[PDB]
Amino acid sequence: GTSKLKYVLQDARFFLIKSNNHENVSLAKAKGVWSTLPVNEKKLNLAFRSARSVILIFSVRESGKFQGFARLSSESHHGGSPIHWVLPAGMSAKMLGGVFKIDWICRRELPFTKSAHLTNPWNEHKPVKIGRDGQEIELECGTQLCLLFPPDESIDLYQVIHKMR
DNA sequence: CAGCTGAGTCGAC
DNA sequence: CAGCTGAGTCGAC
DNA sequence: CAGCTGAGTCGAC
Repeated sequence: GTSKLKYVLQDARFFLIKSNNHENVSLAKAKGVWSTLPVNEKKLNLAFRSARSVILIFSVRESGKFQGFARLSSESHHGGSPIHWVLPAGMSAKMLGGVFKIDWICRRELPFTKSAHLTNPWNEHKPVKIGRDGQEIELECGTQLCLLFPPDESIDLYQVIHKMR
């Protein structure tokens, strides 16, 4: 039943996350962490402090797909275990220094062809697949996008819901 | 001294 | 059975 | 997050 997913998404804020490669998204799924560029990092830290849930919807550049979505469980933190990100040309470790903890809600993929009917009113009513890293998605649009994902049987939402209450 | 730059897709060609 | 698909840049948005 | 960018002359063409 979608009621427990809908619970997590109530009053949430939604952000498109773009990755230059697949490897860092697979690493994010294995380790439950994410790092982003500094302007987006500050925006996510601010959203985490005020929003009931901050939802990151992942899409690898030029893949034509979303690869899943996750909920922020902490602000970004520096120091400790350095994440062995695969750095594309022009990307540095210091560029991505802050590490967010995230809890995956769905790790299954959704191709753009199945979201062709969803438009984001916070991006000129363009299709939700249109956007740069950190593009905010309006509440209703982001909710419907997350509900389009097939259910992920490898996900138990207990830990997420427990830390929310 | 401060702002930019470094994780957009699409169609034409 | 045979053809396609898998190593284009650019500007609009 | 850090480095760059924003007060060179000259000769070939």
